[PDB]
Amino acid sequence: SAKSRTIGIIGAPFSKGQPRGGVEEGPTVLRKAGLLEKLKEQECDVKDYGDLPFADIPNDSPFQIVKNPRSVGKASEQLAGKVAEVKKNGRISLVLGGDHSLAIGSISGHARVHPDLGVIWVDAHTDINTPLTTTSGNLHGQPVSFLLKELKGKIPDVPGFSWVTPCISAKDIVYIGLRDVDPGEHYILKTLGIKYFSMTEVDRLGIGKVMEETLSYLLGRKKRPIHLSFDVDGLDPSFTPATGTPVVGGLTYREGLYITEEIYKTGLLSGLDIMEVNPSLGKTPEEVTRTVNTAVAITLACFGLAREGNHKPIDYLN
Amino acid sequence: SAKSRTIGIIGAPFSKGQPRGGVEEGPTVLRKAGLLEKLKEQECDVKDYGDLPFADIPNDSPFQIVKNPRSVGKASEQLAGKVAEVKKNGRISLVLGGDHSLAIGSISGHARVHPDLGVIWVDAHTDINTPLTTTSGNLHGQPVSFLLKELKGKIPDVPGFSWVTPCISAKDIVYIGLRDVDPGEHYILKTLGIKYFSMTEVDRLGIGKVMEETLSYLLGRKKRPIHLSFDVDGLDPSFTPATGTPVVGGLTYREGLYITEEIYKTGLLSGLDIMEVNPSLGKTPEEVTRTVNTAVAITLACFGLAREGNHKPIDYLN
Amino acid sequence: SAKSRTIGIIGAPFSKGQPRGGVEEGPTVLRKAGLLEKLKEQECDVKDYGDLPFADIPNDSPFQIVKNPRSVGKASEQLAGKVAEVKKNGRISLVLGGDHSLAIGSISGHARVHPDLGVIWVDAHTDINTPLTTTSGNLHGQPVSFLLKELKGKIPDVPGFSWVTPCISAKDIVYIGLRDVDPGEHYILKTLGIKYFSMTEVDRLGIGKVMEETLSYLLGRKKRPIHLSFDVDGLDPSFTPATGTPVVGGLTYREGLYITEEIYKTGLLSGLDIMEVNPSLGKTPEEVTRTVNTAVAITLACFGLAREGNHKPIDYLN
Ligand SMILES: O=C(O)[C@@]12CCN[C@@H](CN1)[C@H]2CCC[B-](O)(O)O
Ligand SMILES: O=C(O)[C@@]12CCN[C@@H](CN1)[C@H]2CCC[B-](O)(O)O
Ligand SMILES: O=C(O)[C@@]12CCN[C@@H](CN1)[C@H]2CCC[B-](O)(O)O
Ligand SMILES: [Mn+2]
Ligand SMILES: [Mn+2]
Ligand SMILES: [Mn+2]
Ligand SMILES: [Mn+2]
Ligand SMILES: [Mn+2]
Ligand SMILES: [Mn+2]
Repeated sequence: SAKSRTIGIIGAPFSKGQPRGGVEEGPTVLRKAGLLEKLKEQECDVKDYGDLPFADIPNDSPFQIVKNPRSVGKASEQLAGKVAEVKKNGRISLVLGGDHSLAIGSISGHARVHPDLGVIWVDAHTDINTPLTTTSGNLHGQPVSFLLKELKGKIPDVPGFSWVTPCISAKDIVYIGLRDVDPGEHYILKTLGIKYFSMTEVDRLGIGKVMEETLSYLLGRKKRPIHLSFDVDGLDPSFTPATGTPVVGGLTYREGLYITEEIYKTGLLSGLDIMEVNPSLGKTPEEVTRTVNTAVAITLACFGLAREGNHKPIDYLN
Repeated sequence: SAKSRTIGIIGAPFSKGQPRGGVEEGPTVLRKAGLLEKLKEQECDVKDYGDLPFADIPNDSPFQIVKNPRSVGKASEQLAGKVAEVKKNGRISLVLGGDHSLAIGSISGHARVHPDLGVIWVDAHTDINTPLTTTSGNLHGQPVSFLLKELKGKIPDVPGFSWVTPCISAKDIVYIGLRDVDPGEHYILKTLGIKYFSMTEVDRLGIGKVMEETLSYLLGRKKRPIHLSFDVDGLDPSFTPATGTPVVGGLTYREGLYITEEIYKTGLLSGLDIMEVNPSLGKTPEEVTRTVNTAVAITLACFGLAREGNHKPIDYLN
Repeated sequence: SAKSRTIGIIGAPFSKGQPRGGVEEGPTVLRKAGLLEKLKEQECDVKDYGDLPFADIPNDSPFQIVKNPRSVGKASEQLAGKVAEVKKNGRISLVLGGDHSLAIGSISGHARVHPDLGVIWVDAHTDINTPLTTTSGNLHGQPVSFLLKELKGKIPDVPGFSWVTPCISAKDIVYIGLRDVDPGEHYILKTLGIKYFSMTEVDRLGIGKVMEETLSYLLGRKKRPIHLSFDVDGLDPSFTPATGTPVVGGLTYREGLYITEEIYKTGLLSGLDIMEVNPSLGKTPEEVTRTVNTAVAITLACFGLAREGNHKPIDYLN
């Protein structure tokens, strides 16, 4: 199969990056929906690297207000090694989350093989709080801070994060779908000059112009690998309700498919994160199926599935 | 009244073009919503040509996998004669469906009077499967193939389709709202070079630019009659749920109204089809009423109803 | 604090401008939602002037078909005095409605202090029916007619409105979200050449271009105070269902936030109306909460709440 359709599946059943239980069941419900089989039906070379075993760390004391540091740190350390392994074998790493703190591991691991990578962060939130700016102490709203080179010296010695080496610069990340940014996070965003397309920007320009500008900002000089970190809460709760931090007025089902269809077309998708799917937070079983089916569709569009249609290189009329 | 508001209503109670019963009740529920009365209030010259009597054909054996061949062929032959009769009487033919296989008859009948006509196909699907490329065998997903001049020789001698003569070229049809295109259908779409606006194009350009490009492509060279074949499944299941083949991430209620308002504005709407309203496939009676009201509003916008308002040619301030 | 964040809240519990009871509870439920507390958390200087006493006007027989003329007239006259008082204190007037007939008073009072003001009218309706063009006789669909200079000699001597002097020219008002315009209203809108952005224009251009054009049309020649008269029915009934006159295919939550975010950014918002919130017209208790939460979120965006985020002028990393 083609470079853009060669995949390495990594299940990441991890929840300790946030307090709401159930997000660890995210790979399980995505697998049950037949994601792996649906990718194979779409001419993909799928290798399953299995679901990562995250060992329970007893006496995991908090770093100030920051909850479960050793658990989050080790989970990302394990994921970093696994992403790097998948990348070394010439496959697009597909991380099935699990909470977004795992993006520390997913982006770090990918950067060990592809240091020149560009990040497209589709989320309602920036996840750029430092262990000092954070008000919740939930590490799922902190992964970008640990990854940015400009925030070196601003990140204190947090237990379980000694292995982390900042791999991405402020100029190498683009946000799409922002609508709930903390004051500390908004300060970082402005002072570091990070490129972002909040809901205000999406409303102003349209998803067409947003994607045009996103890809031109990262690829303009020359072709480079693309790491798409997709948080399902980036999409509106009418499409993805079964998530931990849902915010109204999000990206539509159509806009989400548009972002992913555009990234596939470049043939540069190198790393992918499908995060914050929480099957225990659906108000009805239909809300759960709706979130999962939306997340499956988002993933299928990243690896070829086009709304205009798809066809094998054969004569259907002969 | 004006040419753009002179209508000839044709009731098409037919379901044998697909296996889901209830789509034949479409004209009855559309009439019960007060469609004819609502049009007359909108300064329209409305003439009811009645509901076409489609006689049940016994021992109608399928051609390979193609279900009910004689029944579909006869229903479209009856509609072809009726549309032509309406068109000769200087009226805009309004076909109330019924499944989309009737479009063979509606377009063939319209083409007998106006051979220079252009087709605007609003649907989630292409309906361009040939009797050989089809996997389901349902003729409602096959009308474009029978009508296209480029597909002559690929269409075998299907019983009851001997009257069918290809009336339109690949260059005379524009699709709007595509999101579920079969591999065989996508092959035909690309190799014939048919102009299309799938949900990806709608998201990229916006419905404003989609309509600007659609009308410029078909009416650019010279003013030609417009045939609008509107499948209710073209619109999102949140607005048209009581339909046979619903597909997520559809055209909004607004976009649907904008397509129809822009077509009215040209003063070239010559043929209209309101297809796939199945009043027995709505989960609740509210879902049934929602589909019918959306279908009614779409039809009203085709014959003058503007969201900015409407006024009679009199002084309201006197 | 900032001029764009200095607020003077005016509770206008008035319903006699329409026949549906409960709209008088609009300032009560908006307060209960924590509007004042939320505004104060957004660095706003908030002064509460309380709910205006609308002393009963019994034996208020109709003027032709026009219902409750003296009650509407006096409620607007009293509101005008209070808006003018709030304006003289150097605060942005925030009128918590109540039905839209109160806009007669809100705009008149604001114009006494700032006669150079421009109006942004966010509604599904024009509310430009004269007491002679109105078919319902409900004064909530007549405020703009009493305010427009060009309609002088066209407004009959309605009891309770002798105090009214037209304060805005046809060229100083912009409509956003129109989809239910009466024939009499459409005649007025087109003959006076009033700038409007009906749902057709919003679909054609996108909310980005709509706001760019709206603000250029009003502030282009010279900078002047902006009066935002926001009817909650301007937004789709999927966001604001607890309202008197709901119309399908409305402005999205995102579009409403975009309009209000763009108005704040000018730093020229001087008058604001949050109208037609009716807590007694919710099909379920959730529909009531949804409307009030949408109305609160719209108001927060008018005074600084940005989706991209907000931060205090302090070093968040130190
Ligand atoms: O915990 C925090 O720092 C929060 C608190 C307020 N709401 C959000 C912004 N900052 C939340 C993060 C959500 C993480 B994620 O994008 O869902 O993965
Ligand atoms: O039967 C077929 O050929 C199908 C099968 C898969 N889903 C659709 C695309 N091709 C269906 C057509 C629906 C017809 B109509 O647009 O609803 O009128
Ligand atoms: O009463 C009238 O004149 C109406 C009648 C038909 N529907 C509307 C347009 N004209 C209604 C006004 C709604 C007022 B308001 O924007 O909700 O404040
Ligand atoms: Mn996230
Ligand atoms: Mn998030
Ligand atoms: Mn169809
Ligand atoms: Mn269809
Ligand atoms: Mn109003
Ligand atoms: Mn209104």
